[PDB]
Amino acid sequence: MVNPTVFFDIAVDGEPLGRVSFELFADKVPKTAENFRALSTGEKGFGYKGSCFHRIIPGFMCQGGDFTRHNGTGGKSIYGEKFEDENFILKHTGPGILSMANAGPNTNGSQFFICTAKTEWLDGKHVVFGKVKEGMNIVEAMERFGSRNGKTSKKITIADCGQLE
Ligand SMILES: NNC(=O)c1ccccc1
Ligand SMILES: NNC(=O)c1ccccc1
Repeated sequence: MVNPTVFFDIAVDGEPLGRVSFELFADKVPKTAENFRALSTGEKGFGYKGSCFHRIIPGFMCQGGDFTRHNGTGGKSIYGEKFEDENFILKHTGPGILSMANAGPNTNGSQFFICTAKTEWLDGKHVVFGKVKEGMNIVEAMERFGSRNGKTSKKITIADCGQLE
C-alpha cells in the first residue's frame, strides 16, 4: 500500500513561512513511520501541532519534535514508552532526509531531524524513515534562522500539521 504523506505548516515568530511535506517510508520502517504519522495528525490526543524546531544548525540539520519540554529533553512516542531502532536500512544520503533523534540505541520517542546536507556519520545510529517531498525551500528558509550552537534567532513552529490524501 501507498506510503503516507504528512505536511507541516511552518511559522516564524508566528508569521506564516510555507508548507513542508514528507513521504514516510512505511514500506521499510512501518513502526517508525506510524509514530511520526500519528503524532502529525494528533489522533492520539497529543503530537507535533504547535511544537517548535529547537535546534537548527545551518549546513547540518533542523531538529524538532519535543512537544513536552520544547528544548530537546522531552517528547514521547505513541507506544507508551521509548521504542527500538527498527532497522538501519535507509542511509543519511543528503538534504531532505527525515530521521529519528534519540539518546543512544533503542530510545526513540518523538524527536526527529531534517538533514540539510549528507550526514553519513549518523548511519547506523539514527533511523531514517522519510524524506522531504515538497517544500525543501521552506526547510532552507528555516535553516537561515539557526546558528552555530543550534539556538534559533526566531521561534520556528509547526503552526499546523496533518496527513495529506
Ligand atoms: N539528541 N540529538 C540527536 O539525536 C541528534 C540528531 C541528529 C544530529 C545530531 C544530534
Ligand atoms: N544522540 N545524539 C546526540 O545527543 C548528539 C548531540 C549533539 C551532538 C552530537 C550528537
